[PDB]
Amino acid sequence: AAQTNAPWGLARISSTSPGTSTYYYDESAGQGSCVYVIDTGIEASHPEFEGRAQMVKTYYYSSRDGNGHGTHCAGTVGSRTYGVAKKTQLFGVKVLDDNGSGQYSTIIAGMDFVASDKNNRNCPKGVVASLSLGGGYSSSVNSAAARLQSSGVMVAVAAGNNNADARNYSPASEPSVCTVGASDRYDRRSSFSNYGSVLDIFGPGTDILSTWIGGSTRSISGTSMATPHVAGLAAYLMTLGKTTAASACRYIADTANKGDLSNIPFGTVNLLAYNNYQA
Ligand SMILES: [Ca+2]
Ligand SMILES: [Ca+2]
Repeated sequence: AAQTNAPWGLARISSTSPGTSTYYYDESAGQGSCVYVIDTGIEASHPEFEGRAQMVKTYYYSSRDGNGHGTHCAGTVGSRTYGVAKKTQLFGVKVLDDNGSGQYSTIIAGMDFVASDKNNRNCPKGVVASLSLGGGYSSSVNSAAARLQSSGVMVAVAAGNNNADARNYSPASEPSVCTVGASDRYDRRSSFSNYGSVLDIFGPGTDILSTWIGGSTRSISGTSMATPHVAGLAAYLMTLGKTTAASACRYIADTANKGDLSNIPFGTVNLLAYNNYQA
């Protein structure tokens, strides 16, 4: 399949080179996979989700995404137009309030929730969790992300937007999950992207067009935007049977575009998520 005039990030993950416009992807499109978007919620009624999104848990008064961030991330995972895995099932877990903030205890509870809830869902091709959030280092947050990964979920987490070593941020610093840095359309590390040895992979994160609340769309930037590219890619690859939740991060790193990025500090991987699609 080929989506013409795709958002640059989708084109980028299906190209060895920057600057293309078509997103090439296998038509399976993550069908049969599930991605939990642990964030401010998902506006599941957005037409771009095609009924494939649903809220499954909120830690606030409403399950509504009153912010947009979660909806945006979910759209990069799996919306029709803006998504990597256009046929995946999206499950929203609202751990962040409508200002985009959440207490670590709530974020931890949301991860534990996904680890259990997935056992109630039909996800024959596997389960991914996309965590476009983070704060300062917390062993308990890291442990929750590790538990979620151990439970059989492909956990992708944002490296953070501090232009600093992700070692000091969580869940970015949890080694066992897939810690995602951000790149821009010119294959530069995004100016805000964290870096460091704990990063596993980069994905498109600067000027990412996706869904927004109110049935809208907008372009925003962050490692929060790169993370769902990787989560979606994992779902897509898991549906193709190329990898499993436990190995998807390594598989994505092994199959990434290598050395394409600039402004990567020594000791940080120079790996950009790539679907290796061949028509
Ligand atoms: Ca290249
Ligand atoms: Ca890792």
